[PDB]
Amino acid sequence: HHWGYGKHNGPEHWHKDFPIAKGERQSPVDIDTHTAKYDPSLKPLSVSYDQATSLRILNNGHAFNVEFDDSQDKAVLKGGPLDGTYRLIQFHFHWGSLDGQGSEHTVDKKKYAAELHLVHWNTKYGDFGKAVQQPDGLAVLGIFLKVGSAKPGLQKVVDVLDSIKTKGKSADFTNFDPRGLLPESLDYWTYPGSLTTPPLLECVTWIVLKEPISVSSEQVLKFRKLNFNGEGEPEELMVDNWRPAQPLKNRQIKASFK
Ligand SMILES: CCCCNC(=O)c1ccc(S(N)(=O)=O)cc1
Ligand SMILES: [Zn+2]
Repeated sequence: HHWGYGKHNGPEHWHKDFPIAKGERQSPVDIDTHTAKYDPSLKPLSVSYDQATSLRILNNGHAFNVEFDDSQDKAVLKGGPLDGTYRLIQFHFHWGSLDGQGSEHTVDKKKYAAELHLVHWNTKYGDFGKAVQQPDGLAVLGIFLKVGSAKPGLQKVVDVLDSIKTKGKSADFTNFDPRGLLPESLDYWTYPGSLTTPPLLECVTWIVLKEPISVSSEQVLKFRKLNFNGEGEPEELMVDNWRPAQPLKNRQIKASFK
């Protein structure tokens, strides 16, 4: 009863209620590494999460979000292609029904099993709801997950998923340190794009890390046991909650590394 990922309300249908779906700066995209241009003027990213204050985890019927206190300049992203300071508000993942699909961005048409999105908003706009109406309002740090060794820093998220199995369940989720979800390198590609879910607003500077993190098959299985439906309703497993690659059109993807 609204948009989703099924055959009847999935990404190919979104344009009917969100005509920006066919706009000029939609996300995600395929990152063609033979075409992305190294840009030695790009600055190093500064990811400052030491004071991050997580609050809550919520199943919103499309994914689960871990939300942070963003009332002050605690956990912020600066530098790289960005001007000024972007505050962390929430992170979530997109993932597949099988290990060979699930990421939203692709790298040379390669799909990863999942992708983490750490969502931040530009403090010059005062609040998140103002920021999404601006073309430089958000910065989303995207990180690929490949199936491999377990990620210790993810285990606290995987352990709480039982408690938010269905749409509209939430649980207290404090003292969670998002630093534990970062790879070793912060090398990245960057391009101007959009939210990858309705309302698909064209307000995001994408920063996509080159190095994936590794998660175990038991960890990603736990994501796949979540439900899109609410309690009581017919069970629909929360899998394949990814939007496919959208045309790059007149954009250039920049690499921070050569
Ligand atoms: C008004 C916005 C309400 C829907 N909300 C979002 O806040 C949103 C944030 C990040 C993404 S994503 N997947 O591109 O990181 C998509 C959507
Ligand atoms: Zn996302």
